[PDB]
Amino acid sequence: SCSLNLQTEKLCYELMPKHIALIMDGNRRWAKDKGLEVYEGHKHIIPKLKEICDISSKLGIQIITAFAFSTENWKRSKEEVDFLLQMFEEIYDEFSRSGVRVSIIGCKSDLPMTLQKCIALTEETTKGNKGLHLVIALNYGGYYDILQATKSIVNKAMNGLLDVEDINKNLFDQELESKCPNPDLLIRTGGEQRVSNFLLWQLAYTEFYFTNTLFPDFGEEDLKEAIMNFQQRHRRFGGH
Amino acid sequence: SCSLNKLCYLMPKHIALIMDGNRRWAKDKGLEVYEGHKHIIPKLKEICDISSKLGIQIITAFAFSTENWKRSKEEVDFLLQMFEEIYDEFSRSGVRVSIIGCKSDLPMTLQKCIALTEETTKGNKGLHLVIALNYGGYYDILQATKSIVNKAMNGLLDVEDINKNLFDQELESKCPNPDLLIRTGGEQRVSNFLLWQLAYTEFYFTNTLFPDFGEEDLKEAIMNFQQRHRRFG
Ligand SMILES: C=C(C)CCOP(=O)(O)OP(=O)(O)O
Ligand SMILES: C=C(C)CCOP(=O)(O)OP(=O)(O)O
Ligand SMILES: CC(C)=CCSP(=O)(O)OP(=O)(O)O
Ligand SMILES: CC(C)=CCSP(=O)(O)OP(=O)(O)O
Ligand SMILES: [Mg+2]
Ligand SMILES: [Mg+2]
Repeated sequence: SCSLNLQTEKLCYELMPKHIALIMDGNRRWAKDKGLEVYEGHKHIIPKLKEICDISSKLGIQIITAFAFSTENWKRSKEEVDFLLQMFEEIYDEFSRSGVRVSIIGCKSDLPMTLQKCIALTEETTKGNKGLHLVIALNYGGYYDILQATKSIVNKAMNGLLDVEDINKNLFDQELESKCPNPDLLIRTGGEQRVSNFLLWQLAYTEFYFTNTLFPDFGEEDLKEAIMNFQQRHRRFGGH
Repeated sequence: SCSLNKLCYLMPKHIALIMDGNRRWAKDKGLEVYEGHKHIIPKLKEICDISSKLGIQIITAFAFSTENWKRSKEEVDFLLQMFEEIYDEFSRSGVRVSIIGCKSDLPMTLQKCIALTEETTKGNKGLHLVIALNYGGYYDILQATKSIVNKAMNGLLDVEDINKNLFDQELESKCPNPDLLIRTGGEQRVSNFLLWQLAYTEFYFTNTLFPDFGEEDLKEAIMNFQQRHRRFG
């Protein structure tokens, strides 16, 4: 039995985006066009990311969720997967002495135990920082987030900790790994115009911004153009 | 315990459609806002006839979201009343028509027009038109979860059986998912439409207001889609 008409206003959104989501596309192409190995360009993810957080933090942006590794690029090249997972360990060097709090969402339990330790250390070292919250989606996906939230709700219902009539938008928010407040703005570099199983639940009323700029070329100027674009946009949330 | 590493998804088989821009179309032409909404169903029928000729098999169209209840009483009543016209426009066409959404919130009269429209068209072999009325992506994922929870409490599945396939079969919009999404009206957002189903869908946004969306705008969108597929495939 369903009822949705007189139900409440329950939306985790909104001149400055509080939360920006980011899909970092274009790295392999950027190596080719300049000439370097495709190893490179992937080298620029972490420095660019630190740079983006610096600019963003200065502007008043409070959260950034960055899409590093989906559940689908486990089937990219055998050599390229082993490279990227080991390179992300250098998160520790770049962020551990910053004002940046750092969390990782995804199925951590399937990664190299080395990487599991680096993530736990990076999370604990930065947990007290008062600055901008940087969430890194690693071995994450939209289907994944919704399914694990569902198993967790099913398990509670089987142990009498809730019933079917408790299952609503707030309950589901509390079980998902990416929580309120949801992204006001999604930025995808690299020219593709889709979400590719990143967030799904969370994007319900996000403003989308797509650019052809490859990610290593995405500098302060490009980021300000994205934020000005967003500020020109009229958000109605289904109303008038 | 999680473990990670689709019998869904050049001519798109399933198109998803967000029919936005009706009030601004009216107001620009000096017309009352309700003149805009009177073009929704006729335009949608016209788009079904064009799509059927192109080989498209499914269209899922956003007619009323769970958030549109926030407009004025006058605007809501006109729309729920106007959607009874679905019976007139489609009962004697070649389109097969289904409605997704929480029907029990609607006026009992509209519930009857809907049930009659589904009944009279159920045998049509042509294009399948799915109309999302009082629908939302939040709603659809929540109702799929409650259904999964009740199966568990009746001993029909374990938590370790919960996966992408089981979840798809509980949702109101099922596989195959939309290949292409077309949103008229100029805005770049999905507005709580088919959240789970759009994971790999191509997003096509256009400034053309819905009452102006014609055959050539539709052919341009499909041509964009075919270009994207050569690029990222
Ligand atoms: C599987 C393919 C085609 C390459 C993956 O590239 P991304 O990680 O950028 O994701 P999509 O291009 O598929 O959206
Ligand atoms: C029935 C439809 C097409 C809902 C989306 O249109 P809206 O006008 O409600 O979307 P927003 O601009 O408010 O996000
Ligand atoms: C998804 C990740 C890790 C990076 C996105 S950039 P890429 O490596 O997929 O490079 P291209 O899109 O092929 O140019
Ligand atoms: C189809 C419905 C009910 C809404 C989408 S069109 P609209 O009423 O939102 O018109 P505007 O976006 O206000 O121009
Ligand atoms: Mg890519
Ligand atoms: Mg609108």
